[PDB]
This record gives sequence, C-alpha cells and structure tokens, in this order.
Amino acid sequence: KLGLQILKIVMVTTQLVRFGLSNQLVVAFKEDNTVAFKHLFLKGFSGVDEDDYSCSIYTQENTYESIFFAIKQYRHLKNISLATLGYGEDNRTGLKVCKQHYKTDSDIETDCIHLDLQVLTTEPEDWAQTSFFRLDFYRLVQVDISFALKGIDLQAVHSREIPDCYLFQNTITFDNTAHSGKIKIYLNSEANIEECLLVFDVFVIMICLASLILCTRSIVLALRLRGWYVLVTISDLMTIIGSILKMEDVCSILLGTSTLFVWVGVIRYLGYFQTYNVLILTMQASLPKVLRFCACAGMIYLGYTFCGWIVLGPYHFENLNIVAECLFSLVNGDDMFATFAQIQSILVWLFSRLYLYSFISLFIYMVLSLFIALITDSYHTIKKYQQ
Amino acid sequence: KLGLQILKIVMVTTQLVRFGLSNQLVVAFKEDNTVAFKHLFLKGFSGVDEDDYSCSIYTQENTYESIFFAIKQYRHLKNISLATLGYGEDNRTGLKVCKQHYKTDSDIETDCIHLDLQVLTTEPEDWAQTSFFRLDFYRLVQVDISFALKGIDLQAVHSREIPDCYLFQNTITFDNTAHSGKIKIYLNSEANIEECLLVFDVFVIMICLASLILCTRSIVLALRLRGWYVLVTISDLMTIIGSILKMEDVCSILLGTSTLFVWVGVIRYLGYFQTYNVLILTMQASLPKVLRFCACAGMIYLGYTFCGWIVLGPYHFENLNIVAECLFSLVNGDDMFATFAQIQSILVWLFSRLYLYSFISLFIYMVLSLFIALITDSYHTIKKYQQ
Amino acid sequence: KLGLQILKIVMVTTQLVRFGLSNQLVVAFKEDNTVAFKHLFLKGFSGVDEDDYSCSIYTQENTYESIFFAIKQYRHLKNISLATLGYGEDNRTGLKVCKQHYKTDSDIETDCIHLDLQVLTTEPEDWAQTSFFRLDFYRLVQVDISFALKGIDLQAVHSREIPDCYLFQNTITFDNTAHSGKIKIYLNSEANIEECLLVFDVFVIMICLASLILCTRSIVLALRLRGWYVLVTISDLMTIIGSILKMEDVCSILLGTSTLFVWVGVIRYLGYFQTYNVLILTMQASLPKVLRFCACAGMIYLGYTFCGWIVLGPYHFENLNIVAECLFSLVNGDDMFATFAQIQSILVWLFSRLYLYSFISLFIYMVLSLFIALITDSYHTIKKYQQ
Amino acid sequence: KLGLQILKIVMVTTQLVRFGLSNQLVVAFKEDNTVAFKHLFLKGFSGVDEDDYSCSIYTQENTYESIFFAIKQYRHLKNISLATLGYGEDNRTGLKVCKQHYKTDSDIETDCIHLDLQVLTTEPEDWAQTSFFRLDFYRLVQVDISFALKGIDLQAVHSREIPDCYLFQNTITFDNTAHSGKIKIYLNSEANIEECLLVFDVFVIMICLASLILCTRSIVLALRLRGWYVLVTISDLMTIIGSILKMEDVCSILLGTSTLFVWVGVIRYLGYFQTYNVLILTMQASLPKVLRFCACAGMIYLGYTFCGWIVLGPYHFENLNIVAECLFSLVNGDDMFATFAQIQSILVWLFSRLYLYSFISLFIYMVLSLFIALITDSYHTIKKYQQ
Repeated sequence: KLGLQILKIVMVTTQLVRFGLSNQLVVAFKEDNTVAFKHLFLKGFSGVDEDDYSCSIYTQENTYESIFFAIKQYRHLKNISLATLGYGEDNRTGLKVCKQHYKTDSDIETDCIHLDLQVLTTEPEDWAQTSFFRLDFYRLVQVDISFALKGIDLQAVHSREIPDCYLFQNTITFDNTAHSGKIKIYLNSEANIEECLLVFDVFVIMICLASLILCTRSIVLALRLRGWYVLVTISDLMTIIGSILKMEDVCSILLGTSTLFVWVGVIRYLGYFQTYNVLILTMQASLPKVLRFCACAGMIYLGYTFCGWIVLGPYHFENLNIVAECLFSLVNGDDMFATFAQIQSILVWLFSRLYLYSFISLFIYMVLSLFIALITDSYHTIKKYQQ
Repeated sequence: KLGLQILKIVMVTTQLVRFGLSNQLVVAFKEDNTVAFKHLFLKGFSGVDEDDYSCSIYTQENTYESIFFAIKQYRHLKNISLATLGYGEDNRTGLKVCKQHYKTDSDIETDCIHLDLQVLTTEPEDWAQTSFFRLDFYRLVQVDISFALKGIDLQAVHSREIPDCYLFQNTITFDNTAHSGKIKIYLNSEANIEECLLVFDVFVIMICLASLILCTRSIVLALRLRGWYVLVTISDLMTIIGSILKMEDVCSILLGTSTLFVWVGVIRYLGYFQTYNVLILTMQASLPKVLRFCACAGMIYLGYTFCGWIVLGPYHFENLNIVAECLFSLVNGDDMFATFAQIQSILVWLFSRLYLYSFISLFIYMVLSLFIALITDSYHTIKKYQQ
Repeated sequence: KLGLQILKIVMVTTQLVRFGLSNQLVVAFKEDNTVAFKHLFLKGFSGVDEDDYSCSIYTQENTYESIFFAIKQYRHLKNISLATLGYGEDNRTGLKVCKQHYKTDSDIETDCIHLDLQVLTTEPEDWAQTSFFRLDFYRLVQVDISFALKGIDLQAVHSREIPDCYLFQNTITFDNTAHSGKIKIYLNSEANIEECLLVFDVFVIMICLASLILCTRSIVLALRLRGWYVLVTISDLMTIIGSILKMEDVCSILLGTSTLFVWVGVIRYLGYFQTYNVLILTMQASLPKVLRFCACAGMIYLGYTFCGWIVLGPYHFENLNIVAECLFSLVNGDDMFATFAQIQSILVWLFSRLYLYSFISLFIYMVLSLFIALITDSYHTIKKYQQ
Repeated sequence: KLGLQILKIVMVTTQLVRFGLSNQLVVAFKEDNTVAFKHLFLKGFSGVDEDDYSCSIYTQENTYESIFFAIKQYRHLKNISLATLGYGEDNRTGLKVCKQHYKTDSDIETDCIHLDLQVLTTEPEDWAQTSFFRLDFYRLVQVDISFALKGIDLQAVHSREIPDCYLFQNTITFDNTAHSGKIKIYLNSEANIEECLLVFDVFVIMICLASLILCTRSIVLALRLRGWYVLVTISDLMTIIGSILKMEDVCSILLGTSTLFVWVGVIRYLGYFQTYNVLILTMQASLPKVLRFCACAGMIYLGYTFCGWIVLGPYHFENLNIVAECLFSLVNGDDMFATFAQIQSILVWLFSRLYLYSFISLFIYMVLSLFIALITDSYHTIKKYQQ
C-alpha cells in the first residue's frame, strides 16, 4: 500500500489543481463582468471597490442622476460597453423599474413600470418626464432597476474550443430602508449558461474505492486482532463524494478538506523516521489538555466578546462574528493600534482602555505561556519515555 | 443550584443580546443622520470620514464658500435632503450665526445674528451682503452656525409599531483658535425624542435576587464553617443595577461586565473535570507573581513612555495615552514599521533608532520570556503537587 | 589567518556597498523614467502606482481617449516632457500601432500600421479618421503602441564624469484578452546604453583565492588527521564568481549570499568566548529535530494551502504562492484581520471561519510551543554537558 | 533618603510634563504654519501629506503653473491666507527667484532675479513674459523661490499673556537633479522670534545636587567598606544638564533619558518585596548571556540585511537603515505580507521567497525559543538559589 497511496496523493492533488484553476477562470470572468457592470451602470463609481454597497447617495439630486444615468447607460450599452454584451430577456427586452413606497402609514405597496427599448430609443425624454419618476423622499422605500444582458465568453475561444454563452440578470437597487438620509446602491448580478475528461475523475474514483476497500480490510484486521486509517477512509469518502458533485461550491469544500487530510496522512508516513515519531507523539499526547484549556479560554473569550460588543459596539463592532474576529486579531498581534485609534465619552473611554489592556495582557501572557507550559511538559515526558 | 445558575447564564445572555441589538439600531440611526448631515452642510465633504473635524480650510475663500454653503443648504433642505427632515426650533425657526473675535487685544466678544427662514426665503439674497459676513481673519476666533432639525424615524414603522420622533440640534463651527492659518470645521449634532417587555427584565431581577440570597447563604455557611461565589454575587449586583438603569451608557458597561463574569463562572463550572482544574489552579497559583512582574515592567514602561513622549513627541505622539497605546502595540508586534517610517534631525534620529531597538528587544525578550518562565515553573510545581 | 580573514570581511563588505549603491543609482534612473513615462503616455494616470497594469478602462470611449492621448503626447513629447528625451528608432522614427483581432472565429490576425512623425505633424489630424482607428469591441484582442525614445543621463554629469546615453523602447498595450468588459493598460519599457576601478575587484579576487588555497590546506590537514571552513570556501567561490560577473542580476545574488556567509563566519569567530560557544552548540545540536518538525509542519501547511486555495480562492487567493504567503503571514500575526474582513455564502463562510480558527490555533500553539520545547530541551542538555 | 528621592521622582516628572507640553504647543504652531504654507504656495497640494517632497511634477507645463502659482499666491497673500501673516525681509520685501542650469556641459551657474512687491502689483503681469521665465528643461538644474513672512501668534494671547512674534523664511524649490523627467517640490520653512517660572527649575537643580552629594556619600561609604546608585547619579547629571540647557532638542533627550532612569530606580525600590527581587535578580543574572546571543544574532542579522539590500534593493529597500527597520519589523510579525506583496524576475523572485522564509523561520524559531530557553534556565537556577 505504498504506490496505491502515493498515487492517491498525486492524483487527488492534480485533480484539485485542475478543478481549482477551472473555477478560478470561471469566477474571474464572473467578477470581471460584475465590476464592469458597476463601472457602467453606477454613477461616479470610482473604481475603489467600496463595500457590498458600491456607493451611497446622501442628497436628493444624485438619486435622480443615478437613476437616469443607469437608464441612459442601458440605452447606450452598445456604444458604452466593450465586452460582447447584448440585450436579453418578463420574456421581453428593456428595463423594468419597480419602486416601493409607503401608502401616503403601514402598507408598502409597489409601482412597477416596464420600459421597452423602443420607448427608450425613440429619444425624446418622454419616460423621463412621467410622474413615475417623481419621488417622495418622505416615504420612498426603494427603487429597483432590473434588466437582462447576455454575454459571450471569448477567452474560451482564445486558445481552446469554441462554445460558451451566458446570461446576466442585473438588479440595481436604491436601498432606502433605514430612512436616515442615505440611499445605498447595489448591483446584484447573476449568471447562467445557455446555448446560442471524466477519465481522470473516474480514475480517482477507482483509486479511492480500492483504497477504501483495502483500508476496511485493515480495519477489520485490527478489529479481529483486538487512528490514521480512519482519516484515510475519510479522505476516500470526501474525494468520492466530491467527484460525484463534480460529475453531476460544496464540491470545492469536499476536495479541499480531502487534500488537507491527504497531506496529514503524508505527515503520518513521515513517522517512520523517529524524530517525526517524537513530534507526532508530542501532538497526540498533548492534544486533550490543549482542548480543555482552549475550552476554558474560549469561555473567557466569549465573556470578553459579549462585553466588548455591548459596550464598544457603538464606538468601533456590529455583529458578534466581527467582534470575535477583531479580538482574535488583537490576541495575535495585528489590528492592535487600530482599536486604540477608533476610540475617543470619558468613562466609557477609560473602560475601553483597561478592557483592552486587561484582555491583551491576560490572554497573551497567561494563555500563550500556559500553552507553552503544556507542550514543554508533554515533550519532556515523552523524552523521559524514550529514555 | 445547577438550573438556577445556568438559567442566569442563558437569561442574562439573552437580555444582553436584545439590549445591545436595540442600542445598535438606535445608534445606527444616530450616526446615519450625522453622516448625512456632514454630507449636506459641509462643503466638499468627500465621504472619507476624516477626523473629529470633518475637514479643514487653509484659505480665506473656502471659509466664505463653506459658510454660504451651509446657509444655502439649510435653506434648500427640503429639496436637498432625502430623510424626512423638517425645520424645528430660541423658540423660533431658522439659523443663528454667532461669531467670535478679538476686540480690535484681550477680550473675545461675540456678535450673534439670527436668521429667520422668511429672511432666507426672499428671492434676492440680501443677508449675504451685510457687514456681519465681513470677516477679519487677523482677529477672528470662531464662527458658529446652529439650527434645529426634526426627523421622523420610519425604520420603526418598517415591520414594527409606529410612534417615534426626534429633534436634532446641529452646531457647525469654524474653529480658528490656534491662529495658524487653519480653520477646522465640526458638526456637533444632538438628538432627543419628543412627540408628534419589562417581564424579561423583572424576571432577570428575580433570578439574580434569588441567586444573591442563596449565595449569601453559602457565604454565611462558609463563614460559620471557617472566591468564585464572590464573583457570582458581583454578577448579581451588576445585573440588578443594570436592570435598574435599563428600567428608568452606564447600563451597557454594567451588563457587559456582568456577562463577562457570568462566562468566567462558567469557566469555574468547567472545573469538575480535572484538566480544567489543573489550568485554573495554574492561573490562581501564578497570578500574584505575574502581577508583581507586570508592576515592575509597567514602571519601566512608564519610563519609556515619558521618554518617547518628551522626545519623539514632535516627530510622530501627542498625549501620553497615545504614546502608551502605540508602545503597547509595538510590544505586541503591530504598528512596528509605521514608527520607523514616521521618523526621518540626525542625533535625534539616532536616539529614536536605539530607543526603539532597546525598547523592543528588552521588553519582548526579557519580559515575554520571563512571563513564560513564571507560568512554566508554576505549572510544573502543580504537576508535582498532583504527583 | 586573522588579518587575512578580517580583510575579507571588510573588503567584501566595501565591495558590496559600492556595487549596491551603483545599481541603486542606475535602477533609480530606470524607474524614474518609467514612472515619468506612465505619467505622460497614460491618460488619467493618477500617480497612485496601481499595479503591473497602471490603470484599466471599463468603457468604449476611454479606450479611444487613451489611444489618441498616447499618440498626441508622443507628438508633443518635446513640449510635454521635462527630461532630455528625443525621438529614436524599424530603423525609422515615429509610432507603430499594431492591433490584433479575431477573423470576423478562430484566427487572431493582426493589422499593424506605422506612423511617421511627419504624418503626425501635419496640420490636419487626418490619421485620426482612418478606418484603422475603428475598433470592433466584439472582436478586439489587443492594441499595442510602440515607439523609441533616447534619453541622456545628466546625473552622471552632475558631480562626476561626462559620458552616458540611453535608448528606451516603450510598448503601450491595451490588453483585452479576458473579453470581459475590461481593457488593462501596460507600459513595458526597456533601456540599453549606446554612444552619442578594477583594482578593488581584482584585489578581492586575490584575497579570496589566497583564502581559498589556505582553507584547502586546512581541509587536507583535517583529512590527513582524520564545517565552518566549508562555508569559508563557499564564500570564496561566491565572491570570485560574483567578481567575474561584475567584470564582464545574478552577481547581486552571489555577492549578497557571500556577504551573508561572511557575517555568519564572523558569528563563528565570536565563538572563542564560551557564551557564544553555548549558543552556537545549541543551534547546531537542535537543528535536525527542528528540520524534521519543520518538514511535518510544512506538510500540514501544504494541506491548508491547497484547501484554502480551492475553497477561499474565489473569496479573497489566486495562485498557490499567494496563498502560501498569506498563510505564512497569518501564522506570524500580520494580515490577520484583513482575511476576516475580505470574507462575507453562508456555509462557505462558516467553513472559512473554522478554517481560520483551526489553522491559527493549531499552528501557533502546537507548533510555536513545540519549537520552544525543542530548543529548551537542547539547551538544558548542553547545560548538563557543560556541568 | 525616602522623601528626598520620591520628591525627585515627582518634581522631575512634573518638569518633564510641563516642558514637553510647552514644546508640544510651540511645534504644533510650527507645523500648522508649514502645512498652511504648503496648502497656499504649492499648486494642487491635496492635503495628503505625501512625503518630504510635498508633490512632484511630471510634465513641463505644471512646472510653469506651479511657479506662477507660487508667485501669484505670494502676491495675494493678504487675501488668500487666514493667519495673521504679513510680508517681511536681502533687507527688502518681495520674492527672490534663483534658478540653476548647466552652461549650455560642466558648470552649474545660477541666475537669480529679485522681485519686489511693487513689481508684482503692477497692472500688467509683465514679469511673466521676461526671458528669465523661459526654461530649458534639457539643462535646468533647479528653480528656487524664497521669501520672508512674519506671523503673530495669538494662541499665546488666547487665555495667557500677550507678547509673541515670528518670522518665517520659506524656500520653495523645484528639485530637478536626477534629470529623469521628474521635478520634486519642497517647502523648506524656518521660524525664529523677534519683537514687534525658574523657581521650579532651580528647585529641581537643588534637589538633584543634594541627591548627587548624598549618593556620592553612599558611593564613598561603599568604597571604604569594600549598581543602582550609579544610575541615580546618572539621573542627577542628566536632570542638571537638562536644566542648564532649559535655562539658557538636546535638553529633551536629556530629560527623557533622566525620567526613564528615574522610573527604573522606582523599579529598584519595588525590590523590597521579594517577588520583585526575584524578577530583578532574574534580569540581572540573565543579562550577559542575552547580550552575547543578541550579538551573534545581530551578526547574522547584518548578513541578512546586506544580502537583502544588495538583492531586494531594486525590488522594494534603499538605505541600510530602511532594510534593518523592515527586517526588524518582519521578525516581530508586522510588515510581513507587505514584503511578499511588493515582489513579483523569476530566479530573483525565487531567491526572495526562500530568503524571506529562511529568515523568518531561522530568526523567529531558533532565536525567540533560544531567548526563552536562556530566561527559563536563569529563573530556575534562581528558584533553586532561593530553595
């Protein structure tokens, strides 16, 4: 089981490199088109990829300029853009502007008016003078602009075989829900194909099935006689199910974890040399005390995250995941001075100061030193075991 | 006291999550309106949230453009803004421009002229040519523009019950006190409501009172027989007083510290397993030597902060809190290269260099290694105690 | 062999300082001219040195403006620039615009039209209305603008001797290969000279040859009797071959590694004091166990890099090298919060979260503490050896 | 010597806080005026405080616009600025434009034409068409604009006593020495006063003289009987000489180091408690082995800095101080990913990668772990000494 397992290492590594490079190319085309949509249909989109909202409006005239800008850029799409884009399909072409507003109270009704491309390319501003583009900013909820663009890929034609098509369904929104003098703008784009070797994969399937059967022979041998082979069977299952989902993302996660446990199994096969045996036994003998200490430090960590979220929430810290990520950065060095910079509030400032000093001092000293003291004890006991 | 205490954990955690999310929403509305005031009333406010001053003027024409801009945006507030804003109340509407200047010497007198909206709403601009808007930049101290805006929240009406109102009291200032060719601009905004379940909280009060009485029964039992229960009583007091201030911020700090000690008490109840007992006894036995070493390192740290403040103050470092935060970042790795970048001054440069090298080398090596050597000694003595 | 070896230290250090300062000056001139080409020939080049592409176009009108801008700036080069630049040589002056496009399919033919400077300096801009500057953005591959500029250096004339000349061969490209609505712009510049003491280096050659012969006498003495002298002979070879390539970059790498091993040999000659002997024996006795543990941690590290590349590739991570660099930063603390910021995708987000926490916790704790436990064991065994 | 020494602590701390705050205010006025000069006299100075050069010109028209801009802003200084500035004194008012250029070769002659303010305030701009403002960018070396501005401080009049004046001597330069198509712009400003309690300091002098005499009594007592008192006498000398230079910066460095050793002496007086005695004896017993190991690691560090400077110099790294600061950041975690980002060059790229990995791995592991192993050994030997 030397060549059959090294062949697993090499074949699953090649499968993951080819598959990851394929999805790299495809998602590069996806985000290239959505950035090249944000530069066309959003007014004043600077190129600084700002946030999940691409920009935000603070006045009641840039709203009209952005709406009329999106409609005029959609009308002159053929001149303006420089991809291979063209109008698609409500089973019709042209825009569809839905706006939402309160009933003069409680109900959010919507008024959605469709705009065909013959209405736009007649070219008097007749749609621009209708009452539908009169907006009551006292009671506007949102304005959504939606349309459908098809785009041929030609990087596939570049140095490879011909056929590929796409279809984009864009939705430009004007999110005014926190009625607080700020409209955010989104561009939610989709993409899905239409018209206009499995040998390596089944090969990896056969390799992982044979390794699974032979490792279960080893498992039942160890059962009748009486866990790295558990991880080898796990890697078998993850590669086979990842190959099923690759055949008919989740499959990316399956192949990624499978190759991670593949290289951990290589770290097992380094253990024939006895120095790697010393290191592996150090990790195996020290792991549960580390898990218990990580659990206790995690409970103290939760106490600090709830305290920092319900105090320094307004002064930084919005979600608990953001607070947990920032405090895990603060323990590990980075983002340290930025937290002291974002805090000005006199008593709350003093609380923030001794909070951060107590947190950093306590966790770094009495947690990193304790994790060193666990591993040093385990390593010297294993040195005494080999003496 | 298992269910009564785990009910405290979960119940005070739910109280803090609900209360923190409520204040998150309210302060999100507050800062959304003050950013949407800075974008309306400050000329050339780029959206880069620059400092506590939002921008700064370096000439004597952008001053006039910013003042006249603030007045004209206040006049066209109904067209310009896109919240639900409206003019409020000097018991009157309209602006109130107070400017301060030296007596041709010693006295800073002020000249404050009020501007009603009927004066602005005249078709000719006649306020712009009074002598009050002639400024002597030899002797101008500050110019303050103040007004009052009311704004209905409608995110409360969004998917919840209706009633909410506000009243903002803005104060645009032109701070020229360091008479040094630089006017800073502020927008100091306020907010306070006007017109146009306590079951969970009293439930937490009852839980914490019952736990307080029963833990005092445990305290007097330990007294008559002869400190985690001290922290449990502390958590009782902090949740009860936080519930009082929530009933009739400080209450945020009370609830945050209370939940922090709540999860520390959970870390106590992890101690029934003996590995957590080993870790907790390691921390308890090693804490006072760590405190004495932190005190001595803090005195050396104060020596370095006073030296770096009175030397590298001009070349970076303004307040002692800023110097202490930057040096606490420098010990923990972050902001390391930025301090070497901000320093050019030949002998003072050499002093800065060996200052930073001596500081980082001395504290990181002979303090982090000493904190490891304390904890390793304590952990091996406790291992010998359990052997 | 005291003076002959310290003379090697100081002499090769002086050689490297002089040679590195010479190449510093020359490459400073090179990048100064290529930045001053990007500011002249690229439209809207902000001065923010953006990427290997200097800027990118997202519309089909800034393409025409950038092409016509590059041609007009080349025509007015004598007025526009402020170096000593002049037109050079296709064996002719003037531009040469080659554009590439698909055959209406499969073939990428090219159409390359040359533009002499007398054609540019006509009173009408009649080249701007030829059909060659009609572009089909459905099928355009790239547009390349190329020309040749000569430029005299005068910093050489500044405070030194006279003669120096250059010749630049610029190539402005409009890279539209990912046919995805985005043209990137490059400026690929070249430089090569034309017309218009070796005593120190041969001295280093003689020093290193004498030290090489005498250290081989020491080697054959140790052979007939039965490895720092190996590193001294290595430093001899690297300085001699670096002096050969300096006589007739690679020579930069040779001299850099040679001086690195020069100062490592100085660290050897610190070993006459016995404290440095303790430290050097600690490193020598602890090195192979460190190498085996680094190998095992490197295999686990490869598992994490393949997993993070094939999962968090779309959400960050393009090449495997970039993933390895970012994870080596994450272990050492830097770029910690930036990885949590660039991730939003719900299940993939959860996977990213426990991926990063498991990675940081496992490697920092059970690798840094294990490396400390190796060195502490080796140092105490060497302390027992000296007791 | 308890009260006499604690009085030294408190009085020298108050002296340093008052003196540092005084110089903070004065240098705040200095840099406020030089930023408010860069915003007036430099064209397009964005407010991004870019470098020691405030901006840089890449064309031959922004040169003329910046020169003519500086002259016109100097002419309209009274309208443009908003400090209390006024024209000062060549013993005359007005500008003095010196330009330097090559002799058609070798000699850099200069042509310096003075401009009185009456020449500027003529009804035509007849100075703008003299031949002196014709520039040969083939052979221009630099253009320098110089003038003298006086400015009254009024922050001194704000809430304090009256008298203060200043005089600024600005020098706007157009540095074209690397004749490489890039003019840098400087604004070198000066400042010096003209016309228009020592009780605390002599008190600290008396305290430090009395402590110096009494500590020399302790020194001669220890001499006749047979070093913290050495540091106390050092602090005496540094405070006295700093008070001399404060009476009649260097004095900032003297007072900063004196207060640093003051708080180190406080760390000595913490040693009456025996835990601080343990920590202080740990540092004192472990210091020389740490110094020898720091020396050996510094020699290896010099090897890496010379190698990285003569290789990665062109691809990052200009001065050896910059390389040493960046590598000291790389050891301490910070600036880690930025060094991998700034490197693209295939073999040199591979050299950069294994350079950085070998550097970080070798120094962090086999230096930080060795520094921990020194301190742990010293601390356990001192624990055995107290057992």
